[PDB]
Amino acid sequence: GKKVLIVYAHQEPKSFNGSLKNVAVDELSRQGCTVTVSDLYAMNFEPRATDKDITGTLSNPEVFNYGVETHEAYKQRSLASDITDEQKKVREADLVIFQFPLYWFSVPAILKGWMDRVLCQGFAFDIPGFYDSGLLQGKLALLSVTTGGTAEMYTKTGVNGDSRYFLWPLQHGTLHFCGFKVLAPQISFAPEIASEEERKGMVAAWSQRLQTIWKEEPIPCTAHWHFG
Amino acid sequence: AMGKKVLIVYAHQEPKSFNGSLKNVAVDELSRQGCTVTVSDLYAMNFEPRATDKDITGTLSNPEVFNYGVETHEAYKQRSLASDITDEQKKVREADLVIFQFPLYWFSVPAILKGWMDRVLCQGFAFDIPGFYDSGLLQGKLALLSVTTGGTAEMYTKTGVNGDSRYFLWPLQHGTLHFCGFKVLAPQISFAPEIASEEERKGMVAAWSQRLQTIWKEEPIPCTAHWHFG
Ligand SMILES: Cc1cc2nc3c(=O)[nH]c(=O)nc-3n(C[C@H](O)[C@H](O)[C@H](O)COP(=O)(O)OP(=O)(O)OC[C@H]3O[C@@H](n4cnc5c(N)ncnc54)[C@H](O)[C@@H]3O)c2cc1C
Ligand SMILES: Cc1cc2nc3c(=O)[nH]c(=O)nc-3n(C[C@H](O)[C@H](O)[C@H](O)COP(=O)(O)OP(=O)(O)OC[C@H]3O[C@@H](n4cnc5c(N)ncnc54)[C@H](O)[C@@H]3O)c2cc1C
Ligand SMILES: Nc1c2ccccc2[nH+]c2ccccc12
Ligand SMILES: Nc1c2ccccc2[nH+]c2ccccc12
Ligand SMILES: [Zn+2]
Ligand SMILES: [Zn+2]
Repeated sequence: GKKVLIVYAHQEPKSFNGSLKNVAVDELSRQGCTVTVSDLYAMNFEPRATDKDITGTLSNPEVFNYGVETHEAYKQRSLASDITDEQKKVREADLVIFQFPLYWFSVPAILKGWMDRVLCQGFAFDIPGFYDSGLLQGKLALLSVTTGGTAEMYTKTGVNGDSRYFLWPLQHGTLHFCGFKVLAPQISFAPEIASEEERKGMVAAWSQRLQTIWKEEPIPCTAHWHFG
Repeated sequence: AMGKKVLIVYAHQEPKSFNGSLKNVAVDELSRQGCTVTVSDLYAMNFEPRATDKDITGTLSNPEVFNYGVETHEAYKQRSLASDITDEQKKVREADLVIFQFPLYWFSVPAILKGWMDRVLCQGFAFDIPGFYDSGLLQGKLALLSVTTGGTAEMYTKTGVNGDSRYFLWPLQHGTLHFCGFKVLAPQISFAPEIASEEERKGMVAAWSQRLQTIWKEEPIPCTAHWHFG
């Protein structure tokens, strides 16, 4: 009985991200997993980190510090319900898949806000309690990314540099920081110019991999797997 | 000559914050020099971070299947992007220097500002095909990240826990700013104001004030895959 959370950030159901998300739902479910989906755009998820994220009264009214206030709110069960809803989903998940098109070598703002607001201190990490000692230890995480740029453009000698440059902030900076074990990202390069067959090739590749997903080795997340 | 233009894209909730202070020092110094300074205070504007179909005000080209990149590109051409987007582009178009002032969130920009990049820097406006990197459409403009961090300077080196700072900079400076044709000036990184001594804080403010005095004469950094990981 494995739980899976797919955090999904595309505006369009009939999109290539959309298909990757659907396949993952279908395949994983077929194996007896419980798959929950956070369809950020459909939820019209709030990306701004504001004082409205605390329901209670503020630890300090005159000066607002988002980090400090959300920390306190987490422990005191005073965070806004949309945040706590996500946290619950994350908490129960054995695996968290992030499904998104690359925007500016990163996640779309709506998914960046989910990270900013959901992964708060006390919940995803603490001091001490980060990187290997992070609070979400024991959970698995996979980035499923699509790109406009082709694979060659994402090499050490392409116009974009190596892909591990855009993976760093998310995989090390964010996921490893919270204690996740990061599986190899799934990157579908340039589906928009790919052919019908290659697109299906790509969707098929994702489907296949998901079959044996729970047997995979977490990548060694360090400053040697991304720039060397 | 009185009046030459800076846009500060500001991403912090609190006026009395350290970021707030850095923003006011820039406004004050650049104004003292006789520059026009415009500030997009994103949180006060309640700026919309989400890339959605509400960003286009015409009839969609393909209503049955929404493609954000395609639709905004065409909207840009029809001059029918949302006014919030179009207002930001006006500010970018007129500026000679764009400063982004923000606290580091998850080795990157706060979502509200990520939304600004997503929505404001659309195809046809900031880049095209051809017309990116060296031929980016915002060529002839200066850009500067002014970032505050939770981590200490030592924490952001090769041997520190967060790795070299150049890794979190790469996506912003090369992937976004260079891609758009900006000339990128070296980042101002103010490390850990929250836990630094009152003395270290004032120096960080003074150091920023001082750099701004000759900011226009500064040489852009070499935007190279060797500038971040070599
Ligand atoms: C603001 C912004 C910033 C961006 N920044 C970057 C960047 O920094 N780097 C970069 O490389 N790119 C960037 N891009 C481009 C972006 O990443 C790609 O456009 C995106 O990943 C495409 O994914 P998609 O789901 O939208 O593809 P889609 O447009 O949905 O897919 C294209 C085609 O695949 C078809 N398809 C769907 N399902 C199947 C199926 N199962 N099998 C057969 N075909 C199928 C669709 O019908 C469609 O015709 C950016 C885009 C925007 C809008
Ligand atoms: C969701 C989230 C994610 C984060 N991710 C990261 C990350 O990936 N990496 C990382 O390193 N950090 C991270 N942080 C920490 C964050 O970057 C820092 O908290 C932030 O940069 C501090 O800047 P500030 O303006 O908010 O500080 P403030 O708390 O506003 O300032 C600290 C002190 O400076 C004082 N001050 C203001 N003006 C002056 C003045 N003119 N002269 C003297 N003192 C003054 C204030 O009074 C205050 O006491 C994250 C925080 C959050 C909430
Ligand atoms: N901002 C970008 C795009 C926006 C709309 C459509 C395609 C895009 N491709 C990109 C490729 C590399 C960097 C930025 C890109
Ligand atoms: N991911 C981080 C944070 C997330 C939420 C609140 C505060 C944070 N401080 C950090 C300081 C250093 C590195 C990562 C940090
Ligand atoms: Zn790591
Ligand atoms: Zn570059």
